[PDB]
Amino acid sequence: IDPVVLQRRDWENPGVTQLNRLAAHPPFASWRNSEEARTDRPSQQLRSLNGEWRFAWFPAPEAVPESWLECDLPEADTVVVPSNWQMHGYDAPIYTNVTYPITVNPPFVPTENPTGCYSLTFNVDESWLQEGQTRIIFDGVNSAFHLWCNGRWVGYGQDSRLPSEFDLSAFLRAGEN
Amino acid sequence: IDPVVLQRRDWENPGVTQLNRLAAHPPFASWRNSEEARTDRPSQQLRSLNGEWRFAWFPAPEAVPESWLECDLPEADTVVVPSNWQMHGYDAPIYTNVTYPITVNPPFVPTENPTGCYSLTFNVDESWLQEGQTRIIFDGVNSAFHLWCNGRWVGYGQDSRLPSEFDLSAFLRAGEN
Ligand SMILES: [Mg+2]
Ligand SMILES: [Mg+2]
Repeated sequence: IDPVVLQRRDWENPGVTQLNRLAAHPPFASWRNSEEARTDRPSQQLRSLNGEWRFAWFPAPEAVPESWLECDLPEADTVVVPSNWQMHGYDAPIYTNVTYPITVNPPFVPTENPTGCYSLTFNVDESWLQEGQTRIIFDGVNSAFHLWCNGRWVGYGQDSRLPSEFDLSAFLRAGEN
Repeated sequence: IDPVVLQRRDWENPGVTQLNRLAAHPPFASWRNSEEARTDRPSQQLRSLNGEWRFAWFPAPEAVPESWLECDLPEADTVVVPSNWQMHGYDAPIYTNVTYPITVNPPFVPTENPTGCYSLTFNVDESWLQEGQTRIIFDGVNSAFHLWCNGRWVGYGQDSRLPSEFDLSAFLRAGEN
């Protein structure tokens, strides 16, 4: 995968902690019924994309083949999301206390940078696209990520412990995405 | 010019105020003689690049031809630097008090964005490149700029009223640059 994304190396620049990320806010559900809001019941406007996803491990972002942007890699596995890929055995989890698990050379990280390629094919109803705004919410991604929707680059996010949100309204189509 | 530079539009993103810019610091001259430092005499290690530069005006960054990176544009004039290009008559200076001179739509600016293409051919001695670090210092560039050296992209800067500095050690060659 290329070109601006690999050349710009946003994950080695503390001046770039996000690209195209929406403003942070308190928890939303966008109820269209007041009584459902009052009683804190599920909202039709808030969908979980949790469940079975496609996943492939790579030793570095340079190793990621371009075709992955367009379609599923045959060598990928089907895995549960949310998950830490170390818990599925793709590489080792590391326990260190104080000493960084990487060479201390800010803002640089090792060239061998384990890379998790997650993908999902899913439906979007036309009602969601005729009007209004459809965003995706990643509550936790460790430690940084680039996002594509239907082959098009959407954005980038950092901070493993807060939600990253991106407007997908111009990226989605009715049916399979 | 292209591809990552025009695609990223760093001049319409308050999250990117510089790329590859060096840390700010008090005025340096790197004297190699202490008596010279004491008397505040000129330093052979601090060279002015003020004087005659080549300049061309464009209505937008998109209209800048790729060739300008590699070689001088025949249509470019020879102008004095430092200068404001309005004072040379290339476009009009604007006096507004409170109301912004552009449509208030942060972080966006008009697609018609007057662009000043400056170039300089200059000598660097081998003594400068065999040892140590050679930086360029721009004390004031209004309002934002990309920098190339011998065709290769160096970095980007904002804030019109403070110096932007860049390491050219790896971009320069002995003789003409
Ligand atoms: Mg970064
Ligand atoms: Mg900017």
